[PDB]
Parts: sequence; C-alpha cells; structure tokens
Amino acid sequence: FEIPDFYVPFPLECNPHLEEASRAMWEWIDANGLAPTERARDRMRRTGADLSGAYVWPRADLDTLTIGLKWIALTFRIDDQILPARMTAIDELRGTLHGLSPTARALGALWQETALGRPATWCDAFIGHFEAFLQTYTTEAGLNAHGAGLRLDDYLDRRMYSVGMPWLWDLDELRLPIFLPGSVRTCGPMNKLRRAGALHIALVNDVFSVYQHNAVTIIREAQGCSLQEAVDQVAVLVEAQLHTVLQARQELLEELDRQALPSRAREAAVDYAANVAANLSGQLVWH
Ligand SMILES: C=C[C@](C)(O)CC/C=C(\C)CCC=C(C)C
Repeated sequence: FEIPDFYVPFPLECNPHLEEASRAMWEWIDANGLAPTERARDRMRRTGADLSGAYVWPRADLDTLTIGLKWIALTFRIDDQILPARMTAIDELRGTLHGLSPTARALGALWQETALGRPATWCDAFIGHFEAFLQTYTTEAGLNAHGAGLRLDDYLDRRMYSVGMPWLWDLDELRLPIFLPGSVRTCGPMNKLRRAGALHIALVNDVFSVYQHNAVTIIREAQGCSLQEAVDQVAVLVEAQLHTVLQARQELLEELDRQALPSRAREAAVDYAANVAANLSGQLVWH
C-alpha cells in the first residue's frame, strides 16, 4: 500500500539538550539494571528512547528532559518484558504508584522522585493517565479472548491512553513557569486537544505499524475492504484529528479568557498546548 503523505503545519522542534540528557538516561538505566544484558542494552539502544523524548519535550530544560527520558526508558523496559500473567504484572506495577522485580522497584523509586515537591492535583492526573496506559495491556489481552471483531470507537478510547501521550504531556508541566491550574488541565478544550492530539499520533503510528489492535486492521476486518482502502479511511480520521486539534487550540484561548487567570497561568497553558501541537509533527517525523 501507499503510505499517505501526512502533512502537519506545526514546526518541527527538537530539544537542544538531547546529548547530555541521553547520557543521564543511560546512567540511570545502568544504575537500575534496566538493561542487564547486552541483548537488552542493544534493544534499548535501538528503541531511540532519548530521541523520542527530545521530540516529546522539545522546549524542556535539561532537568525536565532527563526525568522524561527516565520514564520513557522505564516504559520501554516494561513493554519489552510484557491474560492472568499480564494482570499480575500490571497490578504489581500499578500498586507501586500507591506505595504498595527490578522494573517494579525502579518504577516505585522513579515515582517517589517525580512526585516529590509536585502539586497533588498534578500527581493525581499523572497517576490516572499512567495507570490508564498500564491497564491497556490487560484490556487488549481480554479482548483477544473474544471472537467478535474489535469496535473502532472503543479501540480509540483505549488507544489515546496506550500511545502514552497523556502522561507524557503531563510531564511537560515540569518545564513550564508554573503547573497548569486544575481548571485548565481538565477544561473542555484541553481535554479535546489532548484526545485529538493523542489520536493523531496514534493513528499515524498505526499506519506505519500495520497484533489485531490497529485501526487499519479493525476497519479492514469489519468492512472486508482492501488494505489500501482501510489505510485511506484511517488517513481521513487522522485529518479529522488534525482539524480537531486546530479547533481546540482556538477554543482554549476563549476558555482562558472566561477563567480570568493570572498572566503566568495563561502563558503556561498556551505553551503547553503549543507543545501538544508540536508533537504531531515530531512524532510523524519520528515515524
Ligand atoms: C508511545 C508513543 C510513540 C508516539 O510511539 C513514541 C513516544 C514514546 C514512547 C514509545 C514511550 C511511551 C509509549 C509506549 C511504550 C508505546
């Protein structure tokens, strides 16, 4: 099939601190036994975790980028090492986030470091997004036990979390002049932006990736159409997500005015939303 010529209008941004943050990431990996064999070290090298982070958080300072790369490296290792066996592994990880395996121990320590001195509303948002991400491993294994075709709408509802965007973007708040107020983080336009941006990225990933849990496959198997025809339909969905991102950004500006926020908070919210938009270009280029 012919891969669509995906176009995104937002500038392509990459973090200038990649080389230094990558050395700090690898040092943490080494310290934690997250790549305890050369096989594992080679898989880690080949995943491009560091480059991935430099595209997720292009505007971050070195300290924020470095913490973000630790999360990406950890999640790579969790993914590498992954229905009852999945539930058991996932529940042990989830437990660590509540103070309840070198990978699980690393997660609990990394969470302690991340939460320290960070506001409770942010911590709760990050945990919910991270737990939603982890739970997708169990959801998809459950669905695999069923005979019926997958529903696209339910797939997208889980895919916005399995792509990881939501918790990744939570970490972008660490580089802002202040954390988002709770009334901005979970306002209508921000939720719309977060979902559409996450789905744009994920659906582009699905096209480059095409395991049943893929929008291309789901459409093809439901309709009995050709692979190219299913791809073209996913391209239409992607364009829809783009236009939803564009709309939500405008709507966010209006909502910031309705809240009568301090200038610092308005600025932080606009910068966060520009980063969400940047990621549509960065992650397209990464794929
Ligand atoms: C994941 C989304 C992208 C878009 O494919 C890459 C970003 C970061 C990675 C993979 C770490 C977080 C997510 C997992 C392991 C799939």
